[PDB]
Amino acid sequence: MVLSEGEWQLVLHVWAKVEADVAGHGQDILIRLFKSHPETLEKFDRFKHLKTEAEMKASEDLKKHGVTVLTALGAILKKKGHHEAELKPLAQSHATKHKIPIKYLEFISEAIIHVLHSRHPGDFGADAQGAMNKALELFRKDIAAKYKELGYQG
Repeated sequence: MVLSEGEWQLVLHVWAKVEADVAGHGQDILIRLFKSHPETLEKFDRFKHLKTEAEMKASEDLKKHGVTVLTALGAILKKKGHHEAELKPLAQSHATKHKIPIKYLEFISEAIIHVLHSRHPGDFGADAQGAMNKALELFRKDIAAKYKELGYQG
């Protein structure tokens, strides 16, 4: 898995758009995730109370967590596939007591692609989508590598 420099620039260009409204993109992404995969809600102590889309839209926890997730992801994306010791740790929040399975990272990757296309169709066409798919694949591989190194089940 490798992105060209041109593909990394597509990823970073749309990420700048994300960064202009991180809370809105984070909300849209988690709502899409939980509507697509309502079974994933059970793994999250801070989200178990949220059943309906209305409840999700009004949740400060969900908005906060969206920002945390995108910020953690963004820091990885901006490394452009390179690995730095300082980013070795696995992000961890009080939202869940569990190590989240890798498959859920596949689920959220689908949601990210959907939401970016929804909000930014002009600048998120097939080329940018392919690039983001590759970047998110590398992201998931990185996380799986961390779980292996630390002894966590993914």
